[PDB]
Amino acid sequence: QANMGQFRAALRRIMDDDDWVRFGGVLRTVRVKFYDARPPDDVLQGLPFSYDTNERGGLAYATIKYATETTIFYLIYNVEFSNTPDSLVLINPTYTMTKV
Amino acid sequence: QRPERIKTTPYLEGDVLSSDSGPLLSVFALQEIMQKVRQVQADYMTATREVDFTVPDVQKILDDIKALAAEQVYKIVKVPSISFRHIVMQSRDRVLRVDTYYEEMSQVGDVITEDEPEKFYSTIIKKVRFIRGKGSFILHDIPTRDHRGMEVAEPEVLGVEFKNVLPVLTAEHRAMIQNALDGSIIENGNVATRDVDVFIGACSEPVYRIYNRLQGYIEAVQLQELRNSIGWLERLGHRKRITYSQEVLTDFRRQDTIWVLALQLPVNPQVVWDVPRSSIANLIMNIATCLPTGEYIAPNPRISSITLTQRITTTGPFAILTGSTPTAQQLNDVRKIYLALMFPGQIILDLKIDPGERMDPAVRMVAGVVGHLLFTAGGRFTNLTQNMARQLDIALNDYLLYMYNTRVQVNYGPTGEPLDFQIGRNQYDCNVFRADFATGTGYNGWATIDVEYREPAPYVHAQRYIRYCGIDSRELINPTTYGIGMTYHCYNEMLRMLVAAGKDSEAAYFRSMLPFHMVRFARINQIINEDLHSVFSLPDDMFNALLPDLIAGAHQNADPVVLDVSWISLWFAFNRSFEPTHRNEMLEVAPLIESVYASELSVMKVDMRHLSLMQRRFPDVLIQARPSHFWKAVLNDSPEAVKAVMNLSHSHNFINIRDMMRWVMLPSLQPSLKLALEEEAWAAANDFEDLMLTDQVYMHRDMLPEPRLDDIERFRQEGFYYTNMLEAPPEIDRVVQYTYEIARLQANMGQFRAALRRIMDDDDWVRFGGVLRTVRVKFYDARPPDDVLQGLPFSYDTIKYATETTIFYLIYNVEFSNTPDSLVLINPTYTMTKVFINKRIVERVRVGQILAVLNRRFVAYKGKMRIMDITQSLKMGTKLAAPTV
Repeated sequence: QANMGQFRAALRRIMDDDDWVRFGGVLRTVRVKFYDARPPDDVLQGLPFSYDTNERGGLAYATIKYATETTIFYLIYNVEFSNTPDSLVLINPTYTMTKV
Repeated sequence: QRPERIKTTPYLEGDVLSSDSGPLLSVFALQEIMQKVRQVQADYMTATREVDFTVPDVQKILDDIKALAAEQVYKIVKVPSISFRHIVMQSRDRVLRVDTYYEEMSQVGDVITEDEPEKFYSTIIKKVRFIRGKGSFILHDIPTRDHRGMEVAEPEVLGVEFKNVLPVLTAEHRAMIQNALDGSIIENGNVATRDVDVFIGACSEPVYRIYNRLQGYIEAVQLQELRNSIGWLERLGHRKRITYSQEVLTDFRRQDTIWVLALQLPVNPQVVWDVPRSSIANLIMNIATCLPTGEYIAPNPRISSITLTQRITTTGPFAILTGSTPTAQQLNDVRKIYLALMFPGQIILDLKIDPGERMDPAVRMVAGVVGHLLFTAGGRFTNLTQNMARQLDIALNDYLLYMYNTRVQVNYGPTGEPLDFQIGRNQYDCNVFRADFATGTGYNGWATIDVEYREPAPYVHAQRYIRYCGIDSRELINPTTYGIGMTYHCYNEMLRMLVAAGKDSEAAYFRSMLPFHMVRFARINQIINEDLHSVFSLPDDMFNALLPDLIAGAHQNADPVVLDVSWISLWFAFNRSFEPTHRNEMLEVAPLIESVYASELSVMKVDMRHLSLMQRRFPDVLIQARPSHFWKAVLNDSPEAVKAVMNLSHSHNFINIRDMMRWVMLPSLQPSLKLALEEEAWAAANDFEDLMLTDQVYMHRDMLPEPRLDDIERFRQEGFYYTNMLEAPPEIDRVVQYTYEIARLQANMGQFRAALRRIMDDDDWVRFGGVLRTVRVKFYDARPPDDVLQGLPFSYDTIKYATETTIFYLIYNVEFSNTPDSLVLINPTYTMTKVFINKRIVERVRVGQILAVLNRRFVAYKGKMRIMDITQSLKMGTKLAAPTV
């Protein structure tokens, strides 16, 4: 798909159809984390792969890797008496892209 | 990281004795070859021609071959060269149109003479190369202009020069020329997304052929050919087990890039192996380009002796030999032995004899045993000559019959040959250890399959697999038997015979050392099968024919190289193992070198093949010719690195004309862009009127015209001129044909001039056909010297039949102060020589036909385009995103 230049489009189409993707079949080291506030974007939006392209001597090259680690996190919701009934609702959702 | 080198037990751990590599060994082998011939010709009286047997620098030669692949045979220009120019006379409406191509063509090369065929061949070669060079160009970013809503081309790109004509023309003619110039349009110029510029211009036919061929080659050779070459490179890399990076090559192409690929990487091996007397050079190149670097490893000391207590230790049978150290000469002999082992059939060994050497007698007797286990002596190939096999058999005979312990029973046979006896109480028969090259008994090939065939190889001419001692390289990863089960037939029989002869300590030593020996031969098998695979490998049929030709004593086109070693070098080589550590530095760039060499060889062969027909096409020019003449003429105009590669073993001093002619008629060739352009140039050059050479030279008596100047202006408007160019050949009923032989016979008998005079008084013609002649063109605005008007087609040395002839055009200029009969003389001025060319080199045209030469279609790339050369990208270690099948 990178040879035909359709890897990103195929992944976007699969994500928009509400499907699931599994990259390979290698064992992955698992980490466990605990949070009480919104996690950093590395944990939430981090993709399990890397895709780079380079142009050298009139020819185009591509490199693809799969991540060897994954993490499991637990998010604790803390509220105060000053919060409003709509204090947590956003106009657009916040996306997370990993399930174990 | 290689699993073959992982060691789990200390058995295969040894000290590092020395190290060696490929670039060292190639020079070493060349020096050892040349020193032998030097010494042999020094010792005995020899009658031969002088040859200096020097050794060249292989590394610089390889570097020059690499640099040869970066040179281009095309160039990029903005405008084409001018093909037509004009000469303005006193007339206001008539000019002379001159095709320049013939004008620069007549000045290229030397003057043709019968007495020097080599210079004739050189002149033809220079003319053909000039034709090829003149036409290999690409147009890019031409200048244009807007005109009444469309695009037109500038007058400077049209390829014709006419600016000197404009001032003399009238207003109507100037307007007509301007309109005709403005009519030169750019094809579909109002399209914004255009990619090329198309227009009509002027060019000569031989140049236009090359231009079209280059344009077509650029159009056709693209992505798919690159994919095929990279796929073959991947197959070779899988054969050689290289490591790949993670990035891969994608088929994406930018829409402003034009690729140029001038070499196709799969090489025909027949081109390389058809070069006469080139086996040694191919062997040297294989060593220099493919052999890895590594170390020499000694066996573990614990194998020979064991200690039970502090003061109690077992003694070894070869303590004096295992304690010795080699000298420089003995190390060189060990290197020779390993070189012979790594190239089966191509290098064989013999015995060196030095009367000044003093050594213990036991060394030869031990080497007798060692040589049987170390070498293969028949069946399919051999590592050694029949004489050395005989000497080893005699040494083994002497070793077995020397009983320093209690004696054993010996029963001799009737025949007096060595090893003709039974030994021991079980009466072991020692006749099986005498050499027999037909069956291979007594050596490593005894009852063993040495050569195997498997799935097809990346190089189509070398399919064999070598399996010394019957062990596979896979046995180091996935064994077949236990640790005590590793054995083969010859070693087992040798152990049995050693036991039967009463030599138990030696048998125990060899039984301990057997796994080390088999692992060494597994490493050698891997090196041969993986690292050394190249186009410089010997073809299968020659390899198969090596041994029967040696047995029968027949002539060999691939005669093996013979090297001489000493006795103790065999023992030193038995106690070592070569373990590669790094791969050759030139492994990834070798196929490009091979392709460049093959393409240059093909170009040379094509040139020589085209020159070889000249004598049959013109016998009277090349009476004193030889094939060696065009051979030397072609090699005088070839790259130096290719000649250096061909002349590694000084074969250029010893090939005869039969070898030259048999090479010329071989059909194998290697395609390339340079070959295509050269063949197109030769196709253009098949017509010899395009080389400004002809044999349509006539004599006839004519006088220079003397016109009447009754009206100065009316005469000026004519554009009067005179020339010796003929419009048509003269009638056959008035031409007397002469040949070189008849003319020279009549000249020796002293009656040629009378015959010519008699013919001339009859107003007839004489043709001096049969020999090609050099032709020059000159222009004159005044009365020329008597050298050219009275230039005869021959000269007196005996005569010379050929002599360069001048085609002259004489333009008549008159002034207003000229009397109406001023040019009339009392006696005529004669001219004799006329030429027919059948080309329109010079033509008188009206000013309305100035732009009638615009009849060639040119395709030019726009300034946004980029032209890149991708030939350097052909390297072994790259991977495709979508592999080719």
